[PDB]
Amino acid sequence: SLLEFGKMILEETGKLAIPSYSSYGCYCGWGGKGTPKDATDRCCFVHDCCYGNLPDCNPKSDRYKYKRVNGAIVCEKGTSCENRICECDKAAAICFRQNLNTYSKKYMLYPDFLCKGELKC
Ligand SMILES: O=c1ccc2ccccc2o1
Repeated sequence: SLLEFGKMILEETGKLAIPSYSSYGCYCGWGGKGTPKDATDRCCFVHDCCYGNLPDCNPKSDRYKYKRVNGAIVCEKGTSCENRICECDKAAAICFRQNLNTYSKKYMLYPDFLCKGELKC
């Protein structure tokens, strides 16, 4: 759920999901359309696509458990949906950590109309 995901984000990046990643670019927070604005926005695009592969699951509210072995995020086994949502989130968190050096504040509260172009998953 958005509860575990936000906790991963904070531990990885040191930033708070809201509002650091809830209104960033074209895909972080609104789901959305357009061409990802940067690496971090690409993390969100892929994350959205990951959730998109789980039609019969509920990522926002289904809670899962995860632990950290040597700092590494480890998804604990739960239901099938829980295992897969965790992996989707785990990947986004790492992706965010990997692109921290490039995170830009000019993309916060990005206006919707500036999100143009297309990109399928
Ligand atoms: O798209 C979202 C995702 C999570 C969330 C949590 C609190 C308030 C607003 C939110 O919007």
